[PDB]
Amino acid sequence: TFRRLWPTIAPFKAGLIVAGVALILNAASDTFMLSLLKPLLDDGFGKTDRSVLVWMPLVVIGLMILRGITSYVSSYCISWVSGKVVMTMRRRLFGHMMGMPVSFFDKQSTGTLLSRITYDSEQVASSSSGALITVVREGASIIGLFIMMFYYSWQLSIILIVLAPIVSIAIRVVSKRFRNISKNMQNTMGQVTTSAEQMLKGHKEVLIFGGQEVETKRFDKVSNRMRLQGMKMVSASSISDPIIQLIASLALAFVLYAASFPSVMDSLTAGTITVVFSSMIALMRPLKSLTNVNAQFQRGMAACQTLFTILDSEQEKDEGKRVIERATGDVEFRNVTFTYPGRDVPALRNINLKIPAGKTVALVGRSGSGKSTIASLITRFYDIDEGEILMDGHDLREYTLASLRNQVALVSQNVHLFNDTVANNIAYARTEQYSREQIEEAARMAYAMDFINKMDNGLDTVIGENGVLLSGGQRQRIAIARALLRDSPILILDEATSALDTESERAIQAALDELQKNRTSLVIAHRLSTIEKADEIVVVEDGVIVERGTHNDLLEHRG
Amino acid sequence: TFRRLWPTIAPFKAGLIVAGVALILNAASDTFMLSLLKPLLDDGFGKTDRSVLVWMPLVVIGLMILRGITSYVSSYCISWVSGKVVMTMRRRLFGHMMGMPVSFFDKQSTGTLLSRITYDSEQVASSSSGALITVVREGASIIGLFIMMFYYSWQLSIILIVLAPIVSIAIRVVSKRFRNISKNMQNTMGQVTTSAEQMLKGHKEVLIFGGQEVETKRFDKVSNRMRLQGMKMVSASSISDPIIQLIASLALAFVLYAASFPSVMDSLTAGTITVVFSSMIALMRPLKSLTNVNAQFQRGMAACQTLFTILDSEQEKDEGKRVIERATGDVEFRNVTFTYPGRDVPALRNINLKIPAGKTVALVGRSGSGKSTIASLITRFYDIDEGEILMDGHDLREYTLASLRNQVALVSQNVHLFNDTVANNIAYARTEQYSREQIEEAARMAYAMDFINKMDNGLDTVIGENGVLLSGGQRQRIAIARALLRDSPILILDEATSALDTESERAIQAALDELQKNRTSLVIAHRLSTIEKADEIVVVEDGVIVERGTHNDLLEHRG
Repeated sequence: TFRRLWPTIAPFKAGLIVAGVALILNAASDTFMLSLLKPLLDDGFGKTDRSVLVWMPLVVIGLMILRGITSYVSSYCISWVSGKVVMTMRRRLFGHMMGMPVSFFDKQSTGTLLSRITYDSEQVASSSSGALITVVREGASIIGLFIMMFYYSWQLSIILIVLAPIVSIAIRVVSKRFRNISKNMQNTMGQVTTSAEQMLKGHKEVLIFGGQEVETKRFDKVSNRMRLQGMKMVSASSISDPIIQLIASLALAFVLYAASFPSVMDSLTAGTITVVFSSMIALMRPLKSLTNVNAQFQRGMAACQTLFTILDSEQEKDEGKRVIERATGDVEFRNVTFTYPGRDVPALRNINLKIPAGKTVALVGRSGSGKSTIASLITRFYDIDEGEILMDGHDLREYTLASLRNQVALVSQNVHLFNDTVANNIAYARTEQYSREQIEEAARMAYAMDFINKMDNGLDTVIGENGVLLSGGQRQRIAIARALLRDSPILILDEATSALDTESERAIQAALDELQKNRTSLVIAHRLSTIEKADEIVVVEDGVIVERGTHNDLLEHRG
Repeated sequence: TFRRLWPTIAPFKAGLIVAGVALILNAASDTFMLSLLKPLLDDGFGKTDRSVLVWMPLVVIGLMILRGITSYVSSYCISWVSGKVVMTMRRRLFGHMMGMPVSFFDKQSTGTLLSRITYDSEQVASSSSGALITVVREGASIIGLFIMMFYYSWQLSIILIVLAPIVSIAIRVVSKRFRNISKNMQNTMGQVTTSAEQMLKGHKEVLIFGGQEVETKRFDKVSNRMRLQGMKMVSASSISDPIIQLIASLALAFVLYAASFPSVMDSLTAGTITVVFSSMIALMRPLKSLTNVNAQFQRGMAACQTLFTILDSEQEKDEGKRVIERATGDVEFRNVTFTYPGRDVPALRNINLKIPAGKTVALVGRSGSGKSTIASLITRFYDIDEGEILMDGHDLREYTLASLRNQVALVSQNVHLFNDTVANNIAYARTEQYSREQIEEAARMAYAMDFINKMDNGLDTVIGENGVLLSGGQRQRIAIARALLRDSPILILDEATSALDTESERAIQAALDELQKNRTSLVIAHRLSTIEKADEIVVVEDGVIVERGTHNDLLEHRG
């Protein structure tokens, strides 16, 4: 559809104006070097022996150099525009693809968003610039060749002028029919594609009931209608072209029949008719692509709408005003009722959970009904429907988002590490605020000094590209060292650690002893020792607090 | 890298030797339709004549009819070899790909499995058949046009054949340099795509930190590098074209200077010189492709080499011959030593564990070591390293794989449903052995009658993905109904989720109680009522049996 896109190319228009003087030159050079077909035959190899046959070959050489150099300039400057738009679109999306809440990143898409940064944004300028190369370097060949016709042989050019709309709407209708057939058949191809994934995700339960022979018997019928539909796909694709040339041949027939009548004879020399009937052979490529511009200018921008919607899809709400510096004060929950987006069950009911300042609450129960969510409302990953989450006597909504998240530090075995150095992975963000010395002492206080110094460079190894690929407990330890460097006043540990820890449980426990000597800890917990050590165990499941009592009374219910 | 695919393509030779004569004809028809230029510019508009102008258009149609319907035949009858060789690869793979053990599916190759059936296989005949299209058509166009030039003008055709290798090797070397550049540029683009994926995947941690201006800056830098390497992509791609046309223009000047170098030359009429030159403007299309045949045919079979490897990978071993009808006898684990495939850390220690006849033994402890693992070896998913597993006085190596897994019916929350109808979903691979009345009895006995009837078509409805869709508890119901349909003596059952139940758990426990009144059961325990309703308990965690005693002594450990 007609669109805007233009502010994103406006400062990069000096490369597009050069694409208005380097692609017209391309058609001008493949036309003028088709205009040399009349001196070469009429005068060169006809009337005269030579002395125009020696002027011409240098002029061809020069004419192709003119094509080639300006073809390179065209394909370079159009690509410069397409690169400083693809770059400008990827960056603007990525700046908008980090302000959106966690709601959109889960559920809605997992890997599509790399398609909408790598593939879909590549196709914005790979099929809209291809629709601007075509509309000039083959959209000017039409004008140049028609000017050739009018200049050389005007009298038969009128009939081909009447002819072009006819050939044009013929291309349009056959292309429309082919597009219709392919568009109907591709979805049915996709269904039989999903059949294989059904049979291949479930190697278990296809193998546990001995259904291999039956599944092959059915996949026979699936492959058959996979291939019989691609048959009609390729047949419809390859029946258009022959029809296209057939109609174009029907022209070379009409103009040739017109060339039989005496009226036109005596007005065409040896070179003129050749320039003409060569120009026609040439007209069949540009036209074929000029009427297909709306098949690329549309499809490219039709795909571009997907990334133009996420660009305007609303970010995560930031109406906060107060920049909390440090919140060692009490954490409180007040009638906190919340539902996950795209669901219906109220995950949390009316809940009150007064955390003491510096004491750790243990959240027992693996049913996962309001368990994992309870920290998410603190981090504001998912927002709050009803209630009030008091931090230092104000709701989280009042505080600024950045300051809020600065206070809390999510520490879990499944902490995702980055492509940087280990030292800056620890001191990620505010790299000027924290020196290397403080990072090293934090690694000491985390019992993580070993895992950093064990490596070759030690201080600044690459952690990204599986330089060490630290294990789950080790990533837990690097996350602790992150927290100790940050001194995050409120901690939330998921504590998904369930694998055996060869004194990395001792490391973890001494670590959280440091983390919870001061600073709060709303810890989802599995390790029963720390749970018993928790000062106020609060098992919370089924949307409500099951109990607010320590392990002296946790044996009630599951225990 | 030479063929081999010939056995799989051989019986569909009728389409190949029809496409071969429907492409040599296609080349010869163009060739003959340029040859026709000489009558039109030597006999028609040279010496005055109209008789050679009335039949001309007619022999341009019929020649164009010949191209058109010959191109259609070639594109169809070559798609009939490229259809029955992409299909014959998919069937043979998927019939072999259900043979390889579940070890290969999990964490060795999981998401690429669909690609090597859908994507890769199509590129084994979409670019190796392109060789046959562009080594017969455009490979015979060269021969036809050279024959034309010999028939018309030997004097410059000899030097044309002298230069043809020069243009050809020039194209080869320039394309080689382009390919070499593009390989490294592709590598860089992929690496930076992974860098972006790192940022996006960790959005939870990339929010809980302070502020995303640092990561926006890094993304700006690496997007700049993407664009700066796309610059080199396009530059290498667009130096090739102008270089090829420039060299060919060197010949479009060498022969033209030879046309004036001796007094012998210039004896070529307007028709002959037009036929020759035009023939040359033409040769510049087939050559560009004949020199790049190995660029596609070796980018063809090379992918088919991967498909040949996955075709020739070792399917799961079956050597036993005892076709057990029913595992009534007790089953024993005896000092089983085994580790997960792809990994070398041992998972199972020497364990002596017997299943009593018609009774159940449960597994406790969420360490994940030897509970989901030990559930697999009874079904012979991963074979033992050492330590015989005994069923009814025999061993796993002794039994037939199909008969061995016939016994074990697996019930789990993560059970996957085939996209067939429910009547064959329950009785899958057993359609002839069961009557429909039996599945209605099985549905009401399993208490799945509610889920069956609540659907619109109900008894005969569709159930899988791309169907009516179901929830996890209903998946447990369809699985217990699956098991209840006759043979399930050695029950392996998940019971690992403990999802909330709206009296569903009463139905699950009652149905599995009916199924366990006879028939043995190994249950991973999450619901402790079944632990209480257990003949024996063997808490398995930290890689070994910890206590093979009932719930009277289980509370000594975690509980």
